[PDB]
Amino acid sequence: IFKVGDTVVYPHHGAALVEAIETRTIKGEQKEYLVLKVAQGDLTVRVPAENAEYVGVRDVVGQEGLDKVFQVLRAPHTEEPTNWSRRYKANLEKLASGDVNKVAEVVRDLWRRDQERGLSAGEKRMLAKARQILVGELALADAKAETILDEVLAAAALEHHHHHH
Amino acid sequence: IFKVGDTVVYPHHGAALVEAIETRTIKGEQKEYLVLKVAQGDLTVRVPAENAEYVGVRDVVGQEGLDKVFQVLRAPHTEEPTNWSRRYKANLEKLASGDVNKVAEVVRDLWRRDQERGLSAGEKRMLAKARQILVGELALADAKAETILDEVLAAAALEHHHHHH
Repeated sequence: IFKVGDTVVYPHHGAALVEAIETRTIKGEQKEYLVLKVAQGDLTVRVPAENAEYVGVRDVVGQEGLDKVFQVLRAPHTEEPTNWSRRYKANLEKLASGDVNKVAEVVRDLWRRDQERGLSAGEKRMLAKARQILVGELALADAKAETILDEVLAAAALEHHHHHH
Repeated sequence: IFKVGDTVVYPHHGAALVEAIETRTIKGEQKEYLVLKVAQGDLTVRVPAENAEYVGVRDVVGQEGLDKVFQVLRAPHTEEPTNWSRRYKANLEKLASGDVNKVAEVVRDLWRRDQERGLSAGEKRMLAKARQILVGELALADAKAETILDEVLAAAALEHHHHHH
């Protein structure tokens, strides 16, 4: 489909924080607006509450926790053990860690391996499990929200982000 | 749903440009990757071509044209004629202009009026028409792509973006 010079709409997914809610009466009804901190404070976006179709993320994670997860999934230079066993054992340790950032590394590495060379049976089952742990650490206590979240995270996992300002 | 302190995933939609396509052979198959210029050159994202589910945008518009349209739709300080007739006549002129930026102003103003106070019958029909012109100026020569594009533009229209770096 794509060729050099093509312009597309890219969804730069990221963490946003509700810093304020504005209530207005427009005659003669109540209207609520979210004031969002997005891009780590570089941008304020104000959006109607009823037109805010965004997946929520747990408070223990927060804006910084969520942006960190995105950074991990989008990390371009990864170091993966070449040998299956060393790699499997390391990811096993990561899934048992309780650190969402390490779970993200597993999800990232395995999604990329899947599209690149394909997964072994155990690796495929590991990916199914890691994705579910990651979503579980992030999503609000909903199955539709978890599906959307899983898609967003999977797409991020495939992306290498290079920052140059 | 939402309250202050809540963290969400915000899709910061924007223009991306395919600057390069990388071809790789991973034994022993061909794999294509897009090298995207996103955030006006602040970020490079590299994504597998087969996993790039992005709406394309016409070349006459381009990356700068597309980002401009987003800026217009997200403009927070708008000046709209209070009187219905003055407002209607101005938007009529804009829809006949051939300038996609002016069409964007109509789409923006009417989406916001709709959620705020509601539209008159003529204004509602104007919005239906403006959205279709805007999509037509942007989309590739597909009805699924136009639907997604229309949703993206509508969501942008409702958003006030404040830049503070």
